[PDB]
Amino acid sequence: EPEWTYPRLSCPGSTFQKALLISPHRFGETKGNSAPLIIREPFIACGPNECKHFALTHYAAQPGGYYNGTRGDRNKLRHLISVKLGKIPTVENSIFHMAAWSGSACHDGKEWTYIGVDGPDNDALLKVKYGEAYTDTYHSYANKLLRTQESACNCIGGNCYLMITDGSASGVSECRFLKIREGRIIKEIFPTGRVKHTEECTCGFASNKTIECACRDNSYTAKRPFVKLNVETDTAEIRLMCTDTYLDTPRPDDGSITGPCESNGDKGSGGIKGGFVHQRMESKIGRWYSRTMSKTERMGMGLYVKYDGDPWADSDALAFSGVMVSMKEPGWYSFGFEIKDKECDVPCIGIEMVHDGGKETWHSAATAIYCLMGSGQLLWDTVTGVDMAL
Amino acid sequence: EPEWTYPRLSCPGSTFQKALLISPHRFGETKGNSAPLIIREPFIACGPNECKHFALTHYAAQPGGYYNGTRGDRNKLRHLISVKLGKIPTVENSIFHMAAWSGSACHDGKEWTYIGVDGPDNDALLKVKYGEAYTDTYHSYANKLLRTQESACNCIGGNCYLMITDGSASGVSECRFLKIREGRIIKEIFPTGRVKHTEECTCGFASNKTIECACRDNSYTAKRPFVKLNVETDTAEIRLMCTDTYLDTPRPDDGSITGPCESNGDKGSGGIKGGFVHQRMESKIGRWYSRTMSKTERMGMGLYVKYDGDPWADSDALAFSGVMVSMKEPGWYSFGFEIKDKECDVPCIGIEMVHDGGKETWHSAATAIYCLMGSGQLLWDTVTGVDMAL
Amino acid sequence: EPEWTYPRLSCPGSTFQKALLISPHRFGETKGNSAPLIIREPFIACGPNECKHFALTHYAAQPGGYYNGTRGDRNKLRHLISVKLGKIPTVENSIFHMAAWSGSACHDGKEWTYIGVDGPDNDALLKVKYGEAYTDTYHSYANKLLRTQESACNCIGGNCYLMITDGSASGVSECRFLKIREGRIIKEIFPTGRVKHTEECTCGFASNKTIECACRDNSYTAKRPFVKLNVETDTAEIRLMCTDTYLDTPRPDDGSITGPCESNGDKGSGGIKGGFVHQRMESKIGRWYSRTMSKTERMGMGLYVKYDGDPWADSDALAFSGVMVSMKEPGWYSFGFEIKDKECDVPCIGIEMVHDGGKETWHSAATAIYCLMGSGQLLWDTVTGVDMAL
Amino acid sequence: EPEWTYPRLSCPGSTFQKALLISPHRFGETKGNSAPLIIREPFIACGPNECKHFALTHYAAQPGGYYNGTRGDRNKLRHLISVKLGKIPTVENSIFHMAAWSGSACHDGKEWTYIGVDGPDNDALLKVKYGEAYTDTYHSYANKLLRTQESACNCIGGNCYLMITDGSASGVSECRFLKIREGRIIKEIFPTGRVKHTEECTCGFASNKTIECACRDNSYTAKRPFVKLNVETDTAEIRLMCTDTYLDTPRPDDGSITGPCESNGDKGSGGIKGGFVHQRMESKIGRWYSRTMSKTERMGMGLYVKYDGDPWADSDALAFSGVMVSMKEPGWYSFGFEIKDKECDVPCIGIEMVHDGGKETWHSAATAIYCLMGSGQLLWDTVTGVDMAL
Ligand SMILES: *[C@@H]1O[C@H](CO)[C@@H](O[C@@H]2O[C@H](CO)[C@@H](O)[C@H](O)[C@H]2NC(C)=O)[C@H](O)[C@H]1NC(C)=O
Ligand SMILES: *[C@@H]1O[C@H](CO)[C@@H](O[C@@H]2O[C@H](CO)[C@@H](O)[C@H](O)[C@H]2NC(C)=O)[C@H](O)[C@H]1NC(C)=O
Ligand SMILES: *[C@@H]1O[C@H](CO)[C@@H](O[C@@H]2O[C@H](CO)[C@@H](O)[C@H](O)[C@H]2NC(C)=O)[C@H](O)[C@H]1NC(C)=O
Ligand SMILES: *[C@@H]1O[C@H](CO)[C@@H](O[C@@H]2O[C@H](CO)[C@@H](O)[C@H](O)[C@H]2NC(C)=O)[C@H](O)[C@H]1NC(C)=O
Ligand SMILES: *[C@@H]1O[C@H](CO)[C@@H](O)[C@H](O)[C@H]1NC(C)=O
Ligand SMILES: *[C@@H]1O[C@H](CO)[C@@H](O)[C@H](O)[C@H]1NC(C)=O
Ligand SMILES: *[C@H]1O[C@H](CO)[C@@H](O)[C@H](O)[C@H]1NC(C)=O
Ligand SMILES: *[C@H]1O[C@H](CO)[C@@H](O)[C@H](O)[C@H]1NC(C)=O
Ligand SMILES: [Ca+2]
Ligand SMILES: [Ca+2]
Ligand SMILES: [Ca+2]
Ligand SMILES: [Ca+2]
Repeated sequence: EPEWTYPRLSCPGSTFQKALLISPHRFGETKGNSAPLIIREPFIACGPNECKHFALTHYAAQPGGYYNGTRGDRNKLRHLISVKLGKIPTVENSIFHMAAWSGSACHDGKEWTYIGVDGPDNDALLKVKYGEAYTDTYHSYANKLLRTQESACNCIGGNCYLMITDGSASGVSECRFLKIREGRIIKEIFPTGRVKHTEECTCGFASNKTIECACRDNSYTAKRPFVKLNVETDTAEIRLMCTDTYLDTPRPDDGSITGPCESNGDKGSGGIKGGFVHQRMESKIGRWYSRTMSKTERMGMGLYVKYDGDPWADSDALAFSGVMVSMKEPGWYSFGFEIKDKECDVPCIGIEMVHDGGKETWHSAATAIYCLMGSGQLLWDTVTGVDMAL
Repeated sequence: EPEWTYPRLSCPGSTFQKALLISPHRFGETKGNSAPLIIREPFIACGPNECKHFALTHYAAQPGGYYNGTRGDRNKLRHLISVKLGKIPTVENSIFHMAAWSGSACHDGKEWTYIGVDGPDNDALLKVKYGEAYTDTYHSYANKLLRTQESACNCIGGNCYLMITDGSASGVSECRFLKIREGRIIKEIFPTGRVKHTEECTCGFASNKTIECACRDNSYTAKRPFVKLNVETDTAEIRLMCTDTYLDTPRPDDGSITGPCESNGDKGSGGIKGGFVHQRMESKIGRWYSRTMSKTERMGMGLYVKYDGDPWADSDALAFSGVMVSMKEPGWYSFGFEIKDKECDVPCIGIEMVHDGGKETWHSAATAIYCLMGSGQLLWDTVTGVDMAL
Repeated sequence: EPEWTYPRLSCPGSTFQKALLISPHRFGETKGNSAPLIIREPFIACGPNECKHFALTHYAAQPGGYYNGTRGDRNKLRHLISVKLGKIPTVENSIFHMAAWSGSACHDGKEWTYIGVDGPDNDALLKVKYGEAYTDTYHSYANKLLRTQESACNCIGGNCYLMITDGSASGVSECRFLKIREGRIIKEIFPTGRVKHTEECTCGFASNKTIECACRDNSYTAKRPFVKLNVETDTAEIRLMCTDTYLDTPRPDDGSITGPCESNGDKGSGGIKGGFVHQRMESKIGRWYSRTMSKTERMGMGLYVKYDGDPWADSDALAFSGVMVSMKEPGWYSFGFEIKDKECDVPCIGIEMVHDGGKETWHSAATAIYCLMGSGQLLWDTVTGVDMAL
Repeated sequence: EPEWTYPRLSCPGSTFQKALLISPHRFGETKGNSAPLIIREPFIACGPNECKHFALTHYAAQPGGYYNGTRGDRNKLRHLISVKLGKIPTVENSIFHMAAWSGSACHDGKEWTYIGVDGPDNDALLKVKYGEAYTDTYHSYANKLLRTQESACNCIGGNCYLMITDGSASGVSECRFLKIREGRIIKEIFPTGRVKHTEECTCGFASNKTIECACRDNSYTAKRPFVKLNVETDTAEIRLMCTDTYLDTPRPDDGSITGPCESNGDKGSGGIKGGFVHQRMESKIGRWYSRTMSKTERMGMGLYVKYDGDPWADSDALAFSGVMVSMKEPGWYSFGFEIKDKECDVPCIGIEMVHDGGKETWHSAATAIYCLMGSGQLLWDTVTGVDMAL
């Protein structure tokens, strides 16, 4: 007491449903009296007792006078913040963890590990925090743009596993994994296989033995690089997802990429972080994923699922499981996370819904949550409700 | 450590008194600096250590720019929120539990169960949350409009009981009860008797054996359907309240519905959720109710009591027990709840006091609280103090 | 664990010093973004682990549109609120305990007892709350204006003692004391002696055997009625303070009231709640008191002290101990309270500094605190810093 | 349960890195809805479970109407406030500890000791608070201007050590040390050596036996007086730092003060509080310092380190260890502090970054934090991001 946490069997269920919308800019009107933080790249991570809603803030509020620059990704002001999930992340509700323009976090059963990358592009620095204490750092190994998941890391028996990558956004970016224990990096993991470009991995436990991630290739393909990480041997291998249902944005028509599973295909350049989460059952594994409704634009978000098989080798289309966000609403980064029920884990997907009015106004996001619950089919979609002119 | 909660004997007392007003829009002036949430359908539920003040928000604040739509009931933005009772439910104080346009919640002695219905009208979805975890769902069975109590559910020995209903607002709505244990629906209960139309049940423990509810018939009668639910056999029966003191709004004159207790009578169309709470004594049960002072309008709120007898068979008027809200002030939904003292339970009735300026402006509500305390007669009424023009 | 608290010997020291200013209207400008609550009658009460700053709010903020009425004492909106001492009592920081236009509170070692009087003037009602639960009430016994201390009640071995009074503001008001245990009134105490008019008692422990109070006579004298309450026999006696240093406002010149100690003297009509607190030493008792610098107006506040003797019988002038508030700053109600150090009690006096611009604007107060600390003499005075035009 | 705290070996690491910015005035726009407090002289102190971010407020917010006076140092409104480190210090987040225009604070492993000086210049008063209780005071001994550290005090085994000083800002200010146990001054320590002028000491543990301080001489020299305080014998000695790298501002060129280590040299008038913190290793001690990048202005802040030797006798330059704040940004007071990891201590330096637009506008500050973490070289600087016109 407290004990290390481990992945458990998932809670019973067979469909996702609309759970919760965090839409702080519903309160950002000039007529209003609130101060929602301007953010992007939200994610959620849960421990034994609570869930935290994290994001990267531009250290500015709406309404405010610092909108200029909020459409960019990196600067000296960007910070990793969080609130307890369900609270509106305002100036006062939020806590500022560390300076960061790329982030992650995960609870190991005893304490929170927070991860923030900042610094100049060519020599950025990953900083590790354990509770209140800054405990370790890790250096840029390709001197291009060291960065991390923008979603939860994953802990088992006190060992927290984290994806990082470094390299050109439009070229080679070979990722690695760090094994972090009580805030200190105790092992590096160098993946083999199809390693050309892997970033913004969304990772979870397929079992006590294996972590899988669905990631983004920003240069070469609209198929998602798919990591299989063995946590017993601390080794990782990556291959493209073979599914005809290409999960990236942009992407070509489903199934249109000819040749073997590793064929890159058309419209590979560009990308989006994608949602992915495991439903671990006694004798099968459900893999849930999300992608935009639009093939080319960050609009809408659909849910998909496949049980079992080998994602590296199966071209089978994923089963379309419902519209979480209609194509009329923005659908940007998405991520997986799991909530800890008393005796089982509940898989969820979160969706960043960015308010984009161009660089001439503020630029921020709402966060929508869908979770496995009950049976049947997914019933309702999510709108942000935000009018950017107000 | 902790243990399951059970209803106890009520604390001594023989009259209700004005306890507390939560009037958030006292701070919603355009000249002000506050952000009260636009809400309706408030209710309260307490556990061993705290009381939570719940409501359904339209995800908008006053002052703000999203007033349009706030007089409606169902949309994709409504959420179940809560604060600790005594705190002003603002943007920042509140926590958002889940997407919902109909709600309930209750503590079982160990944890909170949160209940929220959303989805499309003809295929709505009840969602169950236990602590942070989404644990179960229940589907529309009439495919008309699945909905729930808008007040506390009732747990005993870990089993929480909840009214749901489904059907046309102007036709048949046959309710059901769900037995829910640690977030999971473990039994469905199909009531017998007068089941024609039952919705918005206000329920509480008459004893360790019986839950009773005072509900709303929105189409056929101004008498309230009265549920008796046997918690040992998990069976329920419903009959109209026979009291001449009809508790719904609108309603005809007291005693004017002639014939046997089950006669429906006139002005049965329409209705209102009604307050109801038990005073449990050693060999005597007090039943306390509230109804608007106006027969046709949602204005005022009066308190009533009757001891013992059979509400199904007794035509005698309930005893008038004080003006909680004068006819000059709004009196909308009302509900019962119990606060846990060290060794006994304190029964209370809460009153939604809606600020209604029609659809061209904001639409929200204050909450007044009356509790059993001391002896004598109820001494003072409650006003919201809100000028909607400000 | 936890244990009942008892008064202990005071911490070492021989002078008071400026400790803390709570001045919420420093943040109430129309140019600002805060919401301090409009309040009056502040007081402080401490338990084993924290101090709470209480006050009676008009349920309105500055800036705001409900200034009209905030110069009055009683209405249906007035509420007892509190924050942890050191926090600014704004809309969001404060917690609303109960409806009340007269108040008190005290911790008994295990739990908080909150006291609120509301209702119509001729039949007001004292309500008792223990933790979150409403537990008891007490009725108007003179049907004129039931009211209470506007400062902390006093608990010993679980027994909490409270002054109340009832009667005309300009006539007879015979006070009583209630003995309250775990939120329920278990004994009434009817004082003997000079009982004509006693209100707004400021009470504390002279020892484990005796509570003393310095109170206000609003009709007959500028001497303060002085209560001696024996907590072992639950009996109380009241006599006027004999000191030439008349502690009320208005008052005549010091020492100018001729005749025996009970002589009423000139300028008896009108009054002000006064500060009073005990310094309990091994073999002597220090009584600390406060009164306005002005003889006739609520301006300034000076500190006074006398060790030992019989306040009923000693005409000796109190030793003037320093200016806490200069005569250029407002000085309204004042009160005593004690902070619990690890092994000893620290005596303090708090001062209500009202911002009074007349009934045509807002009307509220800052709170200044002085405490026994170290030796020597009192060094610095307190200003509110507030410009009422902003 | 809990036990007294002691300094431990420092966590491993060999460079500082940018950790966290607290820039409250990023939200202080007139177009905004926030209320950052106007503050100066921030510092940080951590205990076993949390770090507190302290400052001295002028009891005014931005935006607000009390800017006039905020560029001054001493008045009757200044207060020591704090938030949990990571929270934005606003009107509502902050807590007000006591009236003070000079401050300090530290945790002893069981409880917080708060230190605040106020009163008139020629008769100021140091006040000690332990938890909620005011426990002790210490009087002006030179009757010129009693003042204290503006940074954390240092506790070991329950004994907390604190620098105080008193004297003319432009003449002799002979400091003293107070030994404080559970809020009470149990010993005075009179330093020997070069005691001419010592103020604003930044102190920390070199070991279980020795506290060291880097201080400010405001009249005679740009070398920092360096205190060595033996905590076992309770004796202290002071000598100028001999390093060519003069740490004060203003200062002449490095190494340009000729003669023996004790030579005062030129441009000694004026000064600035300087950062200083220990890296304790098994057989090696790291001393980390900060000084402005400008020789004459409060602009920029650079980090420096030197291992071992005797700071009193060593003229060798400290090693430059990175630009924490470039010369383009304000660099005012700086201070050291330590965060408690599970088993080791993390040394940090904080930097006050003042927003100075002169006396015709508001005057306040951000706080930048750098901590020991990882290896390599310090990688990124800090900006406030504040446009004072907004
Ligand atoms: C992963 O391993 C953990 C630890 O072995 C498994 O958790 C245990 O499950 C058993 C049976 O359910 C319990 O009796 C233990 O108390 C659990 N250990 C704990 C809580 O620390 C977990 O089930 C495994 N995950 C799987 C099999 O998916
Ligand atoms: C309902 O049943 C519960 C459980 O049997 C009763 O609670 C017990 O009350 C007795 C004293 O009356 C206590 O000594 C027990 O410790 C209680 N048990 C629990 C589990 O709380 C409860 O009193 C019953 N309620 C009514 C109204 O009779
Ligand atoms: C009032 O009575 C209480 C209870 O008898 C006294 O508190 C005790 O003091 C002794 C000696 O200081 C301790 O050993 C006990 O533990 C205390 N009892 C507690 C803490 O419950 C208290 O000193 C008395 N007040 C006086 C004498 O002024
Ligand atoms: C200063 O002294 C304390 C107390 O002796 C040291 O703390 C102990 O450290 C050992 C291991 O190094 C632990 O096993 C003990 O439990 C610790 N005791 C306490 C009371 O904390 C501390 O290490 C010393 N600091 C330095 C820098 O040597
Ligand atoms: C508010 O929204 C509704 C959509 O149902 C629309 O019909 C109505 O015109 C809107 N009101 C205004 C003022 O635009
Ligand atoms: C601010 O206050 C000072 C008092 O020291 C006064 O001299 C000055 O004129 C004031 N400024 C304004 C703009 O009134
Ligand atoms: C910010 O926007 C302004 C307005 O066009 C532009 O002039 C300026 O160059 C921009 N600066 C940055 C850093 O984006
Ligand atoms: C409030 O003030 C207005 C303005 O003079 C006055 O007309 C009205 O009678 C007042 N009402 C109350 C209740 O004080
Ligand atoms: Ca791509
Ligand atoms: Ca009806
Ligand atoms: Ca008088
Ligand atoms: Ca100098």
